Formats: sequence, structure tokens, C-alpha cells
Amino acid sequence: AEEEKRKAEEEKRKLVLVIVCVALLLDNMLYMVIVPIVPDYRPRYPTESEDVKIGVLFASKAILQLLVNPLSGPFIDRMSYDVPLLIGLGVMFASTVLFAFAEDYATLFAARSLQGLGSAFADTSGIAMIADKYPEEPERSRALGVALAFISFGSLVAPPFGGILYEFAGKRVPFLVLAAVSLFDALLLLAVAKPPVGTPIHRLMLDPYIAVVAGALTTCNIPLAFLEPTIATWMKHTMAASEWEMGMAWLPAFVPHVLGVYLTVRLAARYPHLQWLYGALGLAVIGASSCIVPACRSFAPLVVSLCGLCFGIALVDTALLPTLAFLVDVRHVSVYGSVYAIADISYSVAYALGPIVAGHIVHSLGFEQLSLGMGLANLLYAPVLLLLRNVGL
Ligand SMILES: O=C(c1ccc(Br)nc1)N1CC2(CCN(C/C=C/c3ccc(Cl)cc3)CC2)c2cc(F)ccc21
Repeated sequence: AEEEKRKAEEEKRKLVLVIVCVALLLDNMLYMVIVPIVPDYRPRYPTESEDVKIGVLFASKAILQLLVNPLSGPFIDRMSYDVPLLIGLGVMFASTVLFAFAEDYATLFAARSLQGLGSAFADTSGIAMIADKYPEEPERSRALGVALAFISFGSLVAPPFGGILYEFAGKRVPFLVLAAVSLFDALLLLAVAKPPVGTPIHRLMLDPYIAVVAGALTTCNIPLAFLEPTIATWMKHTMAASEWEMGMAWLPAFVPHVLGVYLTVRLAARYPHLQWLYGALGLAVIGASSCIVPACRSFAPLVVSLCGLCFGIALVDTALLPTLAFLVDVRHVSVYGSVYAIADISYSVAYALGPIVAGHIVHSLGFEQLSLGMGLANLLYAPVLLLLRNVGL
């Protein structure tokens, strides 16, 4: 009667993990489908008409979650994770039907800002629930790996099919049925789940290990903040490939991501205290790919540079997300809202700055200077990550 209840608890953990991963897949599906659609009002290149009045609408999501997350930390610390996860999925459903319902400028602005309001609860609550229900060390990294695999699926293989299903039927019908799948997911989490003073955000940042992880997340995420709104209009200047071979450059860069997650999980189960060197080895190929992209004149080298660039983010963001939970475990009290709020500030400070200044600094100086500067930053972020020789003690 003890093993029976234990198997029931294992089933109750797995049926919540799968539902959280499907919700994250659908969320990144939304974030990657709606990007070519906004400047309109067979595949589609991401960005067009990059100016000051539309890039601020593309960065409205990131600037609103950057403004919300320092207050949305303690709401997850005091309360549970089920309640902010349901609030995030509810306002994400409202935003998803709002994209289908309207076609103005300010209404699309409100629909893009409600996605930031939805992310700033749902994403941090999902990663906090995954880090809560797996207290032991290898299962934490394994659940992190499965979550990153579903997020990389829903953010990499989703645009070249979302565009070609957007061209045929129109806007309204696919976003209505996808919002129906989102409400079905939220109702199924309701039917399954049935719903410590903590430490403030004012002193988490002064902890230097939290600070170096927070710097590493921004520095590893910002090349995909500056290369996504730029490379599509740059392909037509050097080689000028066809439109199928311009928006599908990030599609073969998914299998090296999941193989990189598989590699660092399987060889972090062996060595427990080498995650800092996995992070440095991830930043190595991040900097190498961000240096080697403009040299790739043909299309297949420019695909293999992007698959190296997607390999590196897999290594870094699988090596440093369980490290952050272990760090807030063995150095502070065991709460998981504020430190992943710090992580989301570190993600969003790149995405709130990329699509505003990227096209203007390409038009002012050039694309190769941007690439060499970011590769210079990722290669010079080596002595800063030598501070993590003490987390195994
Ligand atoms: O395309 C985007 C994107 C999405 C939204 C917006 Br707005 N802009 C861009 N991304 C983001 C990113 C997504 C995955 N990582 C962050 C995940 C943190 C996280 C959150 C919850 C959980 Cl449970 C576990 C982990 C790193 C970055 C990524 C990796 C790739 F290999 C390729 C592309 C992308």
C-alpha cells in the first residue's frame, strides 16, 4: 500500500510535467508565429519594415515583462505555483484570441503586450514548478532537459510551418483552434492538479554567484536577440537565395540543440562539479559561431554556423539552470520564484534591446561589425565564469 501510493505520486508528477511542457511548446509556437504576421497589417522571412514605430511594438513584450517580473517574483514566493501558472495561461488565452479578433495597430500592440504579461507569470512558474517537484540532483537536470527540448521544438520548427499554414487559410481560423488547444491544456491542468518566508530580490542580486549567472544568461541569449531580426534581409544582399531557403535557415538547427542537451545531461550525471566548464564550452561555440556567420557565403555553411550557434545555447542554458537552483538551495532558503525572476530579467534585457537598435546599427555601420563585436564579447566573457570553482564545495 506504500508502493501503490508511491506509483500514484510518480504518475501525478509526470502528468503535470507533460502538461507544463506542452504549454511551453504552445507558448513559443505563438511567439514565433506572430512575428512575420504583424507587418502585414510560401514561407515567410521574419522581419520587414524595420523602423522606430514597429520595432518598439516587437519589443513591447520584452519591455513589459522586464517591468513586471521584479513585482511578479514575490507573488510566486508567497503563493503557490499552480495559481500563477493558471493566471499566465488565462491571460495567454486572452492574448491569443485577441490576435485573431483584431487587425488595428494599437490592438496588435495590446495583444503583444499581454503576451509579456502572460510570460512573466507562466514561464517562471513553470520552471519553478519543475525545479520544485524534483529535489534530487539527476532528475532535476533530466526534467530541465525535457523542458528545454519541448521549448526548442516549439521555438525552432514552428515558424516555417506556421507561415505556410497562415498563407492558405488566413489569420482567424488557425489562431482560434490554437487558442482552443491552449484552453484545453489549462482545463486539463485544472483537472489534474486540483488547487518559508523567502528572500527578497533586493539581496539576491548582490550575491556574486547569482550575478555571474545573471550576466551569463544575458550574454548567451543576446546573439539570438541581434541575429533574428537581421539575417533575413541580409541573405538577399550577399547570395540572394530563394524565399524557401531564407526563412528555413533555423529549421535544421534543432537536432544539434537536442543532441547538445542530451550530451550535457548525460555527462553531467557522470561529473557533478563540471557544469561551469560546460558553460564555458558552450560560450566557446557561441562566440565561434557569432564570429563565423558572415564568412559563410553559401547557404549550407550559413546553416551549419546557425546549428553551432543553437548547440551553444543548449549547452549554456542546460548547464546553468540547475546550477542556479542548487545555488539558491545551498546558499539561501529554498524558494524558487525570485531567482528565476532574476533569470527572466536576464533573458528579457536582451530582447527588449535587440529589435529596437539592431536594424539601425546595421544601417549605420554594418552586419559584420555587429557579429565581430558580439563574438568578441562572448570570447572575452571567459575570466568572469572562473568564479564557479566553489559550488561543488
Ligand atoms: O526563439 C526564441 C524566443 C522566444 C521568445 C522570444 Br520573446 N524571443 C525569442 N528562443 C528563446 C530560447 C528559448 C530557450 N531558452 C530560454 C528558456 C528558459 C526556460 C524557461 C522555462 C523552462 Cl521550464 C526551461 C527553460 C533560451 C532562449 C531559444 C533557444 C534556442 F536554441 C533557439 C531559440 C530560442
